[PDB]
Amino acid sequence: DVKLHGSWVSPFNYRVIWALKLKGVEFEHIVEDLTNKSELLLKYNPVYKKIPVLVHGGKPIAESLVILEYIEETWPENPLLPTDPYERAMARFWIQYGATKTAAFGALFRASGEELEKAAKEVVEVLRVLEEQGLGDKKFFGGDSINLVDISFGLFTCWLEAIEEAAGVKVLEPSTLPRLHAWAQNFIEVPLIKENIPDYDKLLLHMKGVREKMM
Amino acid sequence: DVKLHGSWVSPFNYRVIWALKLKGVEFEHIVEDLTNKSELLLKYNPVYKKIPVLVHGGKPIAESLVILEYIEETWPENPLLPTDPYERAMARFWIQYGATKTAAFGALFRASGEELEKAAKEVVEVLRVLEEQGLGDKKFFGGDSINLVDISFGLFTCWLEAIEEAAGVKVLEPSTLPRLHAWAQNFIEVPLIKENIPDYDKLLLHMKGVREKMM
Ligand SMILES: [NH3+][C@@H](CCC(=O)N[C@@H](CSCC(=O)c1ccc(-c2ccccc2)cc1)C(=O)NCC(=O)O)C(=O)O
Ligand SMILES: [NH3+][C@@H](CCC(=O)N[C@@H](CSCC(=O)c1ccc(-c2ccccc2)cc1)C(=O)NCC(=O)O)C(=O)O
Repeated sequence: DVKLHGSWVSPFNYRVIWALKLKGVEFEHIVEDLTNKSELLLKYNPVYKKIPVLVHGGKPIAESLVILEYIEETWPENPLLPTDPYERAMARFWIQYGATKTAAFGALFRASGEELEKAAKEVVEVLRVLEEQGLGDKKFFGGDSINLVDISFGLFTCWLEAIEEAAGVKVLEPSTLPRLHAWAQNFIEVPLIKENIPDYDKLLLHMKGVREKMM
Repeated sequence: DVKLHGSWVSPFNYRVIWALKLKGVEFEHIVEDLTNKSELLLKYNPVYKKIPVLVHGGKPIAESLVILEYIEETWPENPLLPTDPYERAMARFWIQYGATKTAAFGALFRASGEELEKAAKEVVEVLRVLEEQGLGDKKFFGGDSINLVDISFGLFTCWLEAIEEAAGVKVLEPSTLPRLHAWAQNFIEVPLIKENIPDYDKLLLHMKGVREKMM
């Protein structure tokens, strides 16, 4: 009844896996080879031709953020968004902030030496705004347990760690971002996340290859 | 109780005016001078320092798309989104598509001659995807009346007309985009929109100035 066209390394696909597992929704995972996209992927997502794509009752939903809100509305038990409209607006605001700022991380795989240090400091400032104004003193973006905002920021955990190792730069460190670094550790320790993350060695190999391609 | 920090020309501010007027919500409009931003604007929107900003009960909500969803959740009567989760996901999908593709219009105020023709054809293709896959044969993106998707695309009416005149290029024409061109005319004729749009001559003057700045 539920199919997920995805991948073993995409952080965007993992957002959907986490949301489905938090809802207890059974699904079939269909791994796509992006160098030879299936006929179903091209039919289901003609606008972007990207994964993930959720297919529910044969109807497709593309774009991880759109999929996450569809899951929250379709399986409302175990809520992943607050009930209060102002708190829901703040959650959407921070999700949107992450979506817009994800592009700033691209420079980490394009710049060298004294230019790469500049890109890293700019990414630290993006994360500092998120830490100070978004997370604050809460354990998670969702308070005492993870919500759609934590899920949307999950790419800043093992994927960002792999990016830092591939590029030879440090961004999310405890001295510079104490609360965000503690959050990243707490997020990765949540059993649902711990049991559903790519193997670090395989993820690092993938990131080194993406960096090689972008020079 | 409701304040809107805005402007007389911003299409993003007009999205919020339309949503508030469709809900029958009384509000005070506070026009911001972006060359000398008020202390309230900087306090209410420290992340982006942009308008619009809605202030409801003294609590601020920045980003037009976030504001629109807050208005829909706070004043649920006269709904501006469908009830079905799949239809709601499609609405969010197209709103997101417009938000990402709005950047492609920037090239219309940066390119010249045989390069500007290329930027215009790329923008026509963005609109053709929206027309074929989003609007289809419906009168409005919301069916028989306007919804948040029509509101999000309202910038493709008089603002885009002004951009076409300022740059000397044609993008949204009836021969090339028959259904989208009919939609744009129908949208502008909705009494709520007709009574709440900037004066075209003033909007054109503003667009000519933005183009002069971007060369
Ligand atoms: N907006 C879409 C994006 C999906 C997408 O790009 N899908 C790719 C495959 S996944 C991309 C990925 O491997 C990747 C990995 C890590 C990051 C990352 C991590 C941390 C910090 C910053 C960046 C970002 C992206 C695709 O189908 N591609 C189609 C094709 O290329 O043919 C969504 O939200 O679903
Ligand atoms: N993501 C924000 C954007 C808001 C924004 O950019 N605000 C500007 C003022 S408005 C921008 C505008 O005048 C404008 C006009 C027309 C278009 C347009 C029209 C049609 C087709 C394509 C593009 C796009 C933008 C600001 O505060 N600026 C802060 C500052 O510059 O100091 C939102 O959705 O609220």
